Amino acid sequence: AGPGDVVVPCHGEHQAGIVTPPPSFIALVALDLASTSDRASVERLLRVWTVDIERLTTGRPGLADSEPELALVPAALTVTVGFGPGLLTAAGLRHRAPAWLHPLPPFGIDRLDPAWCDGDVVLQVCADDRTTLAHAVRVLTKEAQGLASVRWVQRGFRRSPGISEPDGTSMRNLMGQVEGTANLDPRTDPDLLWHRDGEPGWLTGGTSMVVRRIAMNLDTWDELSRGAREATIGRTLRTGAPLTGRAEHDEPDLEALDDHGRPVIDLEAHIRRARPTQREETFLRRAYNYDEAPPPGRASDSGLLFVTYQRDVDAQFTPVQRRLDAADLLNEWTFPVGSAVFAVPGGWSAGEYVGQRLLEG
Amino acid sequence: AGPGDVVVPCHGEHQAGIVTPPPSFIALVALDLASTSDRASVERLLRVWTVDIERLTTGRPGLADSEPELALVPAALTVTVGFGPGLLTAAGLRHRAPAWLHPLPPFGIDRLDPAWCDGDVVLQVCADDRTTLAHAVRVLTKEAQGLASVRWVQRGFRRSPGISEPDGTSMRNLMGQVEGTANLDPRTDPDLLWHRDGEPGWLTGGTSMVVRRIAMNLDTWDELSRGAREATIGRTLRTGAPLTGRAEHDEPDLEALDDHGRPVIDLEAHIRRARPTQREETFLRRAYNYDEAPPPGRASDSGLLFVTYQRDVDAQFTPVQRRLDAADLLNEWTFPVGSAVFAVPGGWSAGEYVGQRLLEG
Ligand code: HEM
Ligand code: HEM
Repeated sequence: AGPGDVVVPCHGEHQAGIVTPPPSFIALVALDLASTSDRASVERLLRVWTVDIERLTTGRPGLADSEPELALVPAALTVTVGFGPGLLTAAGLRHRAPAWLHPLPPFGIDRLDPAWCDGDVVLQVCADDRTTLAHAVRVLTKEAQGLASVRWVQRGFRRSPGISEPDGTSMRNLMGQVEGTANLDPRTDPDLLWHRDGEPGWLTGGTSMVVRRIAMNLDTWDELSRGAREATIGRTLRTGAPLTGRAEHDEPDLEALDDHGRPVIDLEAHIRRARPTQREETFLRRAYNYDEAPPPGRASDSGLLFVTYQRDVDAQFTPVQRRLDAADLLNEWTFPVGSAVFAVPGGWSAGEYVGQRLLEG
Repeated sequence: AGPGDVVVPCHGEHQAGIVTPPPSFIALVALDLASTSDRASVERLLRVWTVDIERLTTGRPGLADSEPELALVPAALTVTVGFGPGLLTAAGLRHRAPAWLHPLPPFGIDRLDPAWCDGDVVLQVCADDRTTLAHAVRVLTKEAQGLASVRWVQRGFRRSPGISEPDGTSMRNLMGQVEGTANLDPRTDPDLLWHRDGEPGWLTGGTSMVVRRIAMNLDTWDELSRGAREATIGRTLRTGAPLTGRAEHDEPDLEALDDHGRPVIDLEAHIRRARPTQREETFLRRAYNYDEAPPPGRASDSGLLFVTYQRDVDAQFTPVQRRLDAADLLNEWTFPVGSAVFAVPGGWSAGEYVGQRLLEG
């Protein structure tokens, strides 16, 4: 009857937690395989995780679960499994690596901290309840004991269940902006998200995942007028409308000039520079806010858990990231501190296990 | 109407966020005053914070608030202000310090990390939404820039709004236990929470606040059977009933023996050792779960944000803490890593400011 009772099916053509409507909370858990790891280790790990995913997501305790009462409220729990290149190396499956399974190239804007970078495998754990999420993470982490150890955990949030943004907007970030308006529609453009026919065959129903941890300099952001902040993005903070429109969902008019013949939306405005240049230069953004205990001598450690899904990182994401590196006003108040690329297996049915089509050989 | 629309009044005989039903999220922000601080600094700080509290809690932007749209959803926001000894020192008011305003005495069980200890002032910021909380914390922190800097921030959680525990229980902690059953009732025993007539006069309507950051060794806790975990506390994990009863709210029978003449609830069981020995040896527990990104070698960094409120720390809390130090089975799987004591001013009305009765002189 309430948001705690919601079960999201973990079985299908695709893994859940990608086109699944984003719930309130996320923990991205990157793990590194043990030095002893081989194909058999990786297989066992994926198989024990499959059991725990099928149980936890239906509000049943996991296999390595000593706190069953912490499992009984599923709260729309999803776990999405992604493989880093090191997993394929350790399994002896380099020959099955897609061309795009590698770190993003370096960019001038990068301030990458290796402790927020890479990972042999990732669990994107999402739920509408923080206790449910804490439990799921504890169970999945324990299950991997001796097979993989935690490399990093990035925690993020949106509004709570039953709490919609001011004026029913998509998501508010900690810069105070509306985020998610002009996203990839996987109902119209499924071929730009989902791997179908191509090589390698094990990625059928699967995708690629990018995680950029992008810090917001809120201290310098505070030095900008409202007008300068809106010019930076090309959309208003109140409604989330383009500078040229009245409502959130109005099409930005990138041809529109002011009385002096200057573009209304700046030549270096985020949404101009980030816009698709070709059909394929788009991706499913599925971002979350992060807000940490601040470091010595600062008020805040806030930013964006920028998670994107696309068929091919190199063809779809990287050309956009490369265009923003070259020019984007937003780069003056944001900086990437973490980068990770993962291959996401397709879904599975009762009796299968996640990544099975890969570990066949 | 939804949980986002809820306004908790910040005006009354007492500060809100103490007897206010606990909402989903908490951030305790400890700040340290600058060395150059004086009575005028402290007064200004409390006055600018009073404005921000009155605004943010009613879903209006703060004074130093450049992200107003992040303020529009109050989500039951409360801010509770506590003063550490250093605030009274800095204001030239040591002579107004109650006898109990000092760090707790040291205990054998203490593993206190100075970075989680003390603070000249604390903001307990509570809300049913994490974006609302992140915003409030950002506004209050910015407002103190040049008067006080952040010392630590402890973040915690319960279940999300509209999400109740399995079988309508009080709160589940990350040991999987029911927490909050045998708490101080301030409706029956208000004199054990609230300072009324006594010296010092400025604490009328006020209280004392203890924050213990208590780490859970979940790795060693996992080595215990269900029976051993229940024996440790003296209550069952499923229902939260005493070992001697059937339901959560049954009175524990501490005289009850098994067929072998052993006490049914262990002599060193948490709820036996923690029970009041005298009427005054009780306090309002208002605890939250903490779950951090784990340190390099470990699966989890989980524990309890143990926040308590009482008229007098020395008379009420410390004798209980001292009895648990002497013997408690739970001490084998928990350890305190942070300790802070604060004096909590009484409430205020439209046109007053928090702590005004102190800064009079
Ligand atoms: C802190 C970092 C960032 C912030 C605060 C941010 C914020 C925003 C905002 C406010 C919008 C407009 C609303 C929307 O359509 O979602 C937007 C759009 C977009 N952003 Fe970002 N963004 C950030 C980083 C990135 C990065 C690194 C990329 C890299 C590819 C990216 C790609 C996009 C794209 C493609 C759009 C849609 C543009 C359109 O077609 O109108 N963003 N972002
Ligand atoms: C991680 C640390 C701790 C855990 C997991 C924990 C857990 C619990 C649990 C499960 C209960 C039984 C349910 C209830 O009545 O609340 C309880 C009761 C209690 N705890 Fe703790 N506790 C911890 C630390 C402390 C500390 C440091 C104190 C310090 C004074 C304390 C004081 C109490 C009191 C007074 C009760 C009620 C006892 C009664 O009258 O039946 N606890 N705690």
